[PDB]
Amino acid sequence: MIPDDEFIKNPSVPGPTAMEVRCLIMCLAEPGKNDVAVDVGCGTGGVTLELAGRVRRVYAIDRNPEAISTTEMNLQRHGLGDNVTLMEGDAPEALCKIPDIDIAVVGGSGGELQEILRIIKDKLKPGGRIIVTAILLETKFEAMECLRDLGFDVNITELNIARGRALDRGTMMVSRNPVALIYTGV
Amino acid sequence: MIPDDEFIKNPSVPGPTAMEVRCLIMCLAEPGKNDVAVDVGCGTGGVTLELAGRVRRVYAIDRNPEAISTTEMNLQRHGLGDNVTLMEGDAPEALCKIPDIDIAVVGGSGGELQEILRIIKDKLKPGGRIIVTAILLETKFEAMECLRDLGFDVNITELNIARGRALDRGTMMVSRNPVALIYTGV
Amino acid sequence: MIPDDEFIKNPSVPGPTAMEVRCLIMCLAEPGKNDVAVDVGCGTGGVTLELAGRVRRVYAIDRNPEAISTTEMNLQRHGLGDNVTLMEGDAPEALCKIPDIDIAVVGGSGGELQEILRIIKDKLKPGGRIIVTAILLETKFEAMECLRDLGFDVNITELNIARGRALDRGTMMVSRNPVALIYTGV
Amino acid sequence: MIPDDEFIKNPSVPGPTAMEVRCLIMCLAEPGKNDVAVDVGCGTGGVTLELAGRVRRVYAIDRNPEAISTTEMNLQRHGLGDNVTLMEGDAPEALCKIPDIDIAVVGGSGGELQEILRIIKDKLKPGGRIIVTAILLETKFEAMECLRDLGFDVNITELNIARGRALDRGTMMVSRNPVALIYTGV
Repeated sequence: MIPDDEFIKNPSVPGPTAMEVRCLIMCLAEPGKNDVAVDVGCGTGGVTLELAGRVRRVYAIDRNPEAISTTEMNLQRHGLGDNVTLMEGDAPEALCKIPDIDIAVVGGSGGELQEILRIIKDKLKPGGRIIVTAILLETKFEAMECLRDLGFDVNITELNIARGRALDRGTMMVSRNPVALIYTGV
Repeated sequence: MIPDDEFIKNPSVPGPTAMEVRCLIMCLAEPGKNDVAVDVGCGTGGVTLELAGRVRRVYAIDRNPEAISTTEMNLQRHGLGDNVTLMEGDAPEALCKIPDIDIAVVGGSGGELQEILRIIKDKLKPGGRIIVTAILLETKFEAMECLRDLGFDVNITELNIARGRALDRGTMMVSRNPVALIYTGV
Repeated sequence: MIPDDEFIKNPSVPGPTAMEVRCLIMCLAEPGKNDVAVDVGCGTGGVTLELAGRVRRVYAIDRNPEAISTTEMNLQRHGLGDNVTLMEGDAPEALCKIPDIDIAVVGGSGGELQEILRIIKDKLKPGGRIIVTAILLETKFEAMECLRDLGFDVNITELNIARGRALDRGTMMVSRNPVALIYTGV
Repeated sequence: MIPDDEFIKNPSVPGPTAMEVRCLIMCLAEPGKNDVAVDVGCGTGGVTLELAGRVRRVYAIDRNPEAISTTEMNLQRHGLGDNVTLMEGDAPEALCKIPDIDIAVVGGSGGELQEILRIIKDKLKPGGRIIVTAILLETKFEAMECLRDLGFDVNITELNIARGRALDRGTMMVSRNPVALIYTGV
């Protein structure tokens, strides 16, 4: 999989999602070659890149123009993007213009999490999966609550990752901020 | 991916490796359909199962007969194993009888880690990858050291995973023991 | 400090709080010899024992009779308890019958967290401290929210602890479930 | 206890040790008012400050002059230091010039960990305690090994701490790098 260091970064754009998290998102999503996926809040394009090479169509959404731009660049550098529809603008509006989906990954909730999830529920193909990426303590709670209130069986996994950094004196373990994945049953 | 609960367990056999770890091993291994892989210390068969459905040939090794047996069962229950060669007996001896490999995953080091790694280095095809699973503090150190002394560029990632358990009162987070992955460059 | 293994346990009573957590609670509480403290949901008595030997008076509350019982026992085995008032029954009622407090530690929220916190706010002596122990994801959120809505400056710290277990083959790290401490400014 | 933010920091000097770690070091050390303690690799002075206000004498050692300097400053700002002997220079040499000790905390091993521990073993008063702070993977291993080879019963505890950071959108959990504490029996 593409490591964090091989991504094009931008100051106003957060990400990429740590590779270890992207790895788990892919496993929970269970991407099929005929699946249609949406990535709400694509940021640097980490999740978009991985999905792109595994499903039929990927719709990448973000309010931040810089994010659409960075995702666009990372897509090209790795020769993907032919099956990716980039969409700038407000998440709720953009989601209304999209076909039904098999996989929905919601990163930057952008405050409108509850609305985004309701909309996503109305477009979810049977057997579809929703995966919410949470950095804020409130998102972990809000996501769990919404998904349960929309009738899904909800689960949550928190990851704490430490990678070794080679120093002269030795290998020191460097932490990544904890990331929680709230996901609905398959 | 196959979740931990859908595996056939045995008392004298450890595992399965937590799904989140198996997920990362697969990502680091970058399994190609024409790759030959070896799984030293296959245990319950977690890694063997995942590799089986993605590479050309998998050689699963373990000293413990119960492990070969459990791996065998889990393979059957999921309709895999046609491309898996099970091998009971001492790791170093078994490795000498195997073709050259593209991917090597070393779980249960079984004390002979240093020797196993040397042997694996002599059979690694160019561009091959080695991934060592460490539970013991000594294995983390020893693996790092050996691989470096064998001339590889070594990395290490520690994972701390917590999964939510639905209780009546609410969702409590339950921890998994930390697991470290020591891996060589691609 | 008293280690987890030197506590008398009971089936229906959770605890003791991991020593590493009890250690941080004591540090955040800043127990003075003339302070009056309340321990809501005392469980096995871990926090009660530590406070007992450092403040003037400790009021230990729990609905579960077994818990009051276990706390009672652990208090005796360590020769403390002269300055501890045990109180069985519903937390909100019991809190109404107690003097004003300098330190309040709330363990087993027992569903009535919001009410317990309001009450505790009305009895808090100036410069007092509140520390909420959270195991459930909802308690972390609810505590943060209540305390903020009651006008306190709120903080949160999550601890993930692993202790080494000496095995014949080596030292394996064993995890404790994550525990969060939500506390108000001093 | 003194929070991380109330310390004077310096570029070339690492620390302060996270408060949650300092809290546990104090608990493992069990500082008595008549104890003599040594802090090898005092850095910003975190451990030195805490020990200062609890034992009879504290000998703070560090090769880095800037560290001695920073510790000196933090001591003053909190009105401590009357019972602290600062010592610049190479750890092994400095330790030879100190009285026997009750408590020894070794932070910045500075490569000479093995020698430092040997020396410390020869000056440890009966019932004395040694606590080694490890950031590097190699130190965790080396400390465990040395202390065992010097005849102590060794233990290890790894802490992963996350603190909440109030943002407008909510409270995001921010991680601290993992820290291991290797300590000998009391």
